[PDB]
Amino acid sequence: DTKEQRILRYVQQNAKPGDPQSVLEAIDTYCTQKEWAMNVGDAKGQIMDAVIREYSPSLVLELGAYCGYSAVRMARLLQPGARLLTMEINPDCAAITQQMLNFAGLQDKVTILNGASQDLIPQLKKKYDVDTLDMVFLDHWKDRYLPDTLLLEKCGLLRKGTVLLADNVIVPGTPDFLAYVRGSSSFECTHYSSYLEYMKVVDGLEKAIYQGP
Ligand SMILES: O=C(NCCCCc1cc2ccncc2s1)c1cc(-c2ccc(F)cc2)cc(O)c1O
Ligand SMILES: [Cl-]
Ligand SMILES: [Cl-]
Ligand SMILES: [Mg+2]
Repeated sequence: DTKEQRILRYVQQNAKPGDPQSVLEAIDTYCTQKEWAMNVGDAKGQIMDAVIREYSPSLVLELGAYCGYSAVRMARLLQPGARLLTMEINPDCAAITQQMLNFAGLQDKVTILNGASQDLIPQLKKKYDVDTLDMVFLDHWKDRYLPDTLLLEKCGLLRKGTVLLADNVIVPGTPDFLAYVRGSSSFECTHYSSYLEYMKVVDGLEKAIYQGP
């Protein structure tokens, strides 16, 4: 089996069904004690939580689900009726994410879209009945952060106040995205310095709030 399957099984055997906090703990324990994996982790997760609680978004888009750690993190804090759409290119990971959300009891809040962001973003309005997004979590290929931000704007999916929150802007890093949003009058940006998941290595989140054209 794969590392991702082992993380899912560990959750199934060491967390409580329907308890998202126990799911997060189990993943963080496994990834600390057994095998590193690219979940956002607890250090950066705490900053995500604070952001989610500040904005109480009704409709969140996530690029890059992986095993569902960030989707569980965000969905557990959503208000009733609020929704998360998460896009995952790897079908094995899409299936693990679905099972992770099922175990956590969050499946009614989250729709896991298996496919590439550059193919799926243009379908959001018509296919998934999206008007505009309240928040976007970027956690996919680091060289896609900038092109997908520009694609989101092109598609009319951003509104005044839409919050972009971007993982890994330091490690592995997303230099073009950071330079673009930080230099654009269409974004108000804040950096939240933290640590790479499960490591004593500096990383951070970028929050970039869209201001309109
Ligand atoms: O690559 C990372 N994350 C993206 C995986 C790409 C998955 C995709 C999902 C999807 C959905 C839709 N369209 C297209 C795509 S492409 C990543 C890597 C590290 C890291 C840090 C230090 C290391 F030494 C080694 C890895 C840490 C992280 O937190 C990451 O998130
Ligand atoms: Cl994650
Ligand atoms: Cl961590
Ligand atoms: Mg990441």
